[PDB]
Order: sequence, then structure tokens, then C-alpha cells
Amino acid sequence: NVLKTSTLIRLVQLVVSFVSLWLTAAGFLHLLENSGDPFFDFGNAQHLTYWECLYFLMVTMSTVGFGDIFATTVLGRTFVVIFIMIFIGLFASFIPEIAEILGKRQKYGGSYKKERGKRHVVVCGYITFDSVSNFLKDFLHKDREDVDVEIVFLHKGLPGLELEGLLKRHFTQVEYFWGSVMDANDLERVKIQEADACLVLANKYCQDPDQEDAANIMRVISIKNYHSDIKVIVQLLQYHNKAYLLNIPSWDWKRGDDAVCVAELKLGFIAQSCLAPGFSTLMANLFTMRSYKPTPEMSQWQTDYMRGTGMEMYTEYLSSAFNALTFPEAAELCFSKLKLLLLAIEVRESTLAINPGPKVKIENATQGFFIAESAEEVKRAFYYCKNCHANVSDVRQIKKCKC
Amino acid sequence: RQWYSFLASSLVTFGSGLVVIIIYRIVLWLCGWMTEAKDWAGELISGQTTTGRILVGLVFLLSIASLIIYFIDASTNTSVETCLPWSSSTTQQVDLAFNVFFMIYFFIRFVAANDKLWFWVELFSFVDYFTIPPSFVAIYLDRNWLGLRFLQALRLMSIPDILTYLNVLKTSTLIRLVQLVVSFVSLWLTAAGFLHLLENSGDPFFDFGNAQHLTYWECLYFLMVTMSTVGFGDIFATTVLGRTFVVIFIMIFIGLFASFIPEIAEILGKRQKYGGSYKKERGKRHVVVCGYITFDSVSNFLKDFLHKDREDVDVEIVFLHKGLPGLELEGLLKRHFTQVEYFWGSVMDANDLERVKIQEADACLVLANKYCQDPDQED
Ligand SMILES: [Ca+2]
Ligand SMILES: [Mg+2]
Ligand SMILES: [Mg+2]
Repeated sequence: NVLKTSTLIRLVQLVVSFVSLWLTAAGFLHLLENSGDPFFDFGNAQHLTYWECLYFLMVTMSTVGFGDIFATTVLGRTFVVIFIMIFIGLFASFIPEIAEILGKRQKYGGSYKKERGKRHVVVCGYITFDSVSNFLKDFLHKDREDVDVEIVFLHKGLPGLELEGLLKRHFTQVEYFWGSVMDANDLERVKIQEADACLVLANKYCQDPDQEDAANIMRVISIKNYHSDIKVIVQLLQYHNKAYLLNIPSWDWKRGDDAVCVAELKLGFIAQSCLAPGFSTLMANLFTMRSYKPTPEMSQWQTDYMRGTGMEMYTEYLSSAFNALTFPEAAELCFSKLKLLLLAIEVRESTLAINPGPKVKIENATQGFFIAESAEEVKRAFYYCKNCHANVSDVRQIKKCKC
Repeated sequence: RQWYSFLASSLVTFGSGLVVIIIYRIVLWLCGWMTEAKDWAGELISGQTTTGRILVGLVFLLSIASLIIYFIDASTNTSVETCLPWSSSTTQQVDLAFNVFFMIYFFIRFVAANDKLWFWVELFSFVDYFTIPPSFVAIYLDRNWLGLRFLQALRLMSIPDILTYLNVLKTSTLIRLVQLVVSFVSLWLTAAGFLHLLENSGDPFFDFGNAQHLTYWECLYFLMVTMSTVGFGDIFATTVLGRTFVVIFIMIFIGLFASFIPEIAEILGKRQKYGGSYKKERGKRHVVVCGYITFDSVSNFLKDFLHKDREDVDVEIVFLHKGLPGLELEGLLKRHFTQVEYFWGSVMDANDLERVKIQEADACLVLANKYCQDPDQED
């Protein structure tokens, strides 16, 4: 019971039937040419080796027909006519079917080899050249803090040629595996217990967003069934579908699980535009990584606008020089000296406070929230020193912890 | 005479590295800066750093240049082993310089690879074992072997990856074209080199007495003539290794040729016929026409719009539509060539509106499919 699989059964039946028919036909031609024609008293004969017959029958099976060797007995020639009618159909159907069978084996098999000190993130759901290129362009963007997270895509498809190119251009830090988060063996191959997080992307342009959310909820369930403590971040297309995953036993927003509901967020951003007319644009530009890049054909308003799009929102620890300032002094100080727009702080449980009044002091090691052009800018709030840096005129000199 | 020494250096280099790996695997089984080096080497060969783009560009040039040096040495030689002091043979000096570069690149790729055992069994690692150690033995003796170095033709198969690391293949059809052509050409060139080795060396079990002195170019021609199943038999293999190689080649390469030629004919057939833009004459009015364009709608339109009972006015008609015109419509467009022009495109694209210079037209006429399934959808 060793041929357990239908493709492997078909492979062995093809190869053995083809080889045995070729070998027996070569033996028959070898008999005919070496024995000669009986009705010519065996005088008409041609001493081929078996191997010359075997070669000649492959050269005629394939319709190459060199004629370096050929049959000359009448029984040889009549056998070659019969052979041509049968074996052209055999060769011309065998070679394609073997090429299909040997072409069927999966390219992106195998498993993630977890390095000694690199964090990794598993990414799945809607994986395509578009979703992956927009994802990687932001996730790996130069304006982020330098962190050596690896990305591990897990998806059922073979990647298309454009996506294979993109995976090769990021070879050092992006890896791809054929599989599904619905299979515990595939979750082990990507070592999901050792990942920081799993990110589940959605096809925003599908025929049915309830069907797409039902698919993504079952991925969340499969991940959480495999191990409860994985941080899962999932893109949802419909708000009412969120309740179904809040009710998963092992879903916990306090452990960092989250559902990015694009319907909730969309309507929230445009609703704030009813309160402040352009605010959906102000605010949506803060949540995508982008670097300002002039081009001389831009009008003044386009350059002003585009410089504003170079901004993102960053979190960083305020230096000890901020301790016991009010939030208003800390915000005046960040804006005026550091060129950083400080707008909120994590007050130590702990709670986010946005633009808090003079009653709130900066406590030691307070995390602040800044609008700035890059993570390299906000570091200045962490390195600022009231003795060493306080007289500096140009912000590029604020550096190196001021020790 | 001495070829088994050139072959031995490729085998002992392969084997000793494989042994060091296997005993290391056993020691680490019975019992940081390494990862920083691995990532740096990986970024370098992936062309991610600027020095990586230099190294990647050098691999492209020197892989082509090494192959051209093989064509010279394969063209201008008779016996496959040949006596020649290295201080005299200029091609054998540049061949050494390229083999030193490929040795440095081999050690970089080793550093970069995740599993050293599987790395030592990659196809390009064999291309390196069968070429670099022989090229050093070609200094230690005053002779050369035109041996397994035909495998340099496989280094061309790196080109689609270089043209991916350099981000120049931006389109999936163009990626597929370059992968098809380079894989086909490199497989044909390497197969011709293998047949050239076999026929000119002769059968070893017949003491090399059975041999046939083909040029590399005769092998290259003969393999195309058998790939295509033409099989003139003006040239044919006669060594037993030659004939057994031709049997193996026929089973593989008929499927390659018979799938390559159709797929290239599809790719080169895909390019748009009615591209380009309307060249606005110095004093002729024109009208842009779009929406439902077909032989029926165009023939009824032109028969009235150009009718002899109208006043003589030299308006040109410019059809803009997404379809390739059918054979009957191509005929009608040619019969009106002086005054009717057609462009592939859509009025939904501002670039197509510019191509037909719609700002300079009198009018745009938008026709409708009166016989559609849904007239609200058509409107
Ligand atoms: Ca930025
Ligand atoms: Mg890695
Ligand atoms: Mg004209």
C-alpha cells in the first residue's frame, strides 16, 4: 500500500507503461532487423544492437527522425509504420502530463528559521502585490524608528510575478510561505507562538464584506485556538461583525488585541469633518508614513500641503528636563525649542490625556505624543537637557543624551 | 593526459566542504555578529545597499564576459585537453581574474545563505565548483582543459534576478518575457557545451577512441534542429554518451521549445496596434467619436456624416474606443484613410483625451448601443 496519493499513482503508471512499451518495442525491432525478412530467405538483414534500436525508436517517437539509423527489412519498415501511428500519440501525451505532474509541487514550502534576537510578525488574509506593497512601504518606511522586525507572509496562493519580485527586493527581512492560518501545522511552520503579533488584512473591494469579515473572524479564531496570547490585529469591513470577535473567550484588548474596523473609522473621520471642515484630511495624513519631496512644477499651495503630509504622529519618552513642568510649559518648550508639536501624554494603571490643562504635571518617564516629520525628530525630546542643550540655536545640534 | 586532475579539484572542493558541514551538523547536534554579517551579506547580494547595486551590476557584466571568454576558448581549440603555458594564454589570464571575482561572490553568497548544507547543493554552487578550482589547476600545470566550464552558460539564469534587484522589470509580462528568453537561451547554450564535450572527448569505455570533432557551433545548431524536431541528420551524435545525452535532451527540450515558442508569440502579439496620437493639421476641423464603436455603428455613421449630398467640408473623424477594430471595421477605416482615424483608448482617461487633442476638436459625439441588455446601464 505504498502509492497513497492519486497524482503519485498516475506518475508511476505513466512512467512504467511508457518505459516498458519503449523497451519492448526496441526488442521487437532488434529481432526483426537482425533476423531479416523470412520471404527473402533471411538474406535482407541489418545488424543493429539493441541500444541502436532503443535510440532509433526514441528518435522516431519524438518525430525528430535523424535517419543516421533506419529500418531496412520489410518487417522492420512495416513495424516502424505501425509504431509511428501508435507511439507519436503516446510520446506527445506523456511528455505534457509528466511536465504537469512535476510542475505541481509547491515552491514556497518549508518553515521560518527563527533567529537568536529578531522579533517577527506574521501577516495573512488578503495577500496580493497591491496589499503587500502598500503594507511594506509603510511598515518598513525610512521615517520609522530603526527596528529589525521580520515580516512573515502566510497565504494559500502562489505569489504572482510582481509579488515574487517584491519579495526578492526585501529578501533580508520579508519571508513568504504557502499555507493557511486555518491549519495548526502552518501556524507552527511560521512559529506563531514566538511572533510579536499576527496581522490579518482584508479585501476592501470584495463582492460581500459580511462574507469577507466572516472569513477573517475564522482566522482570528484559528490563531487564538492555536495559542491564546498572540497579539492579533484584524482589519474588519463591517461594524456589526466586531461584536462576534469581542465575544471570543481569549480576545483581550488590554493584552493589545485590536480590530481596525474600516467602516467605523471611515465614518468617524468624515463625521469629524462636519465639526471641522477639512479635518478628515488633516488627520488621515498623520497615519501614513511619508517624507516630503519637492518637485519644481508644484504651486505654492501644493508645496505647503505636501510639507504638511510629511508629518506623522509618534510616541516618545520626555527627558527628565520636562519633569514637574505643566503640560502647557512642556508643549511651549517642545514647539519653541525642539520644533516638535507635543499634543498628548500617557498619565501613569495609566491613561492617555490629550491637551491636558495646567493642573497636569509631567511625571518622570512620561510618554508623550508628537506630530513631527520623522522618528529622528522626536528623539530630541528624549535627549533634551536644561543645562547642556538649552542655549542651542539650531535643532540639529540637540543630540547624544547631553551627558 | 591530465584532465582527471582538473575534475578531481572540483570534486575534492565540493566533498571537503560537504564533509566539514556534515561533521559540524553532528557536533552541534550532540552538544550577534554572525546574524549581523548574514543580514549584511543578504542585503548586499539583494542590491539593497549602493555597494550591493555595484556588486549586482558586476555579476551581470562579468557573467556575460566569462561566457564570451568560453565561446572564444571553445571556438579556437581542437583537443579538449590542450598544452599551453599560462604566461602565454591571455584568455586564461582574464578567465582567472573573473574566477577570482566569482570566488569572492561565492563566499558572499555563502555568508548570506540561511542553511549552509542546502547552499552547498544549489545549482550555482556546482557551477562554481566545476569552474573555479579547475581554473587554478590551469595555473599549476602548463595546460588547460575545456572541461565542465561550459556550465558558465547557466550564470545567465541570474540575469532576471539582477533585473529584479535593480528594480527595472516593472511589469509582469516583461518579467515573464525575460525569464523565458534567458532560461531558454542559457539551457540551449549549456546543452550545446555538454554535447561538445561528449562528442569531442569520445566514449571513456572505448578508451576515448570513438570520438567526433564537432565545433561548439555545430553542436549549438544540431541541438536547435533536434529541439524543433526537424532532425536533418546532416550532423548527428555518434558517441554512446552523445547518443544517450541526445535521448535525454529530446525528452526534456521538445517540451521546452514547444511551450516557449507559443508563449513568446503571445507576449510579442500583446502590444497595442492603434496606439499613438492625432497629428492636428494646420486648418482642418476634427470631431472625436466614442461610446458604441462597431462595424455597424461606424458604417451607418460615416455613410451619413460623409454623404455626397452634404456641403463640402473637410472635417476629420477621430474614433476613440477600447477595442481592437474587427477585420470588417479595419477595412472600413482603410477605405476612409484620408479623413477617418482610429485610436485605442477611452474618454474616461485624460491621457487618451489628450492624445486625440479633444480641446481642439469641434465636438465630441457619444454613440449608444440601442440593443443592449439594460438601457439604464448603457445611459
Ligand atoms: Ca514623515
Ligand atoms: Mg530572517
Ligand atoms: Mg488628417
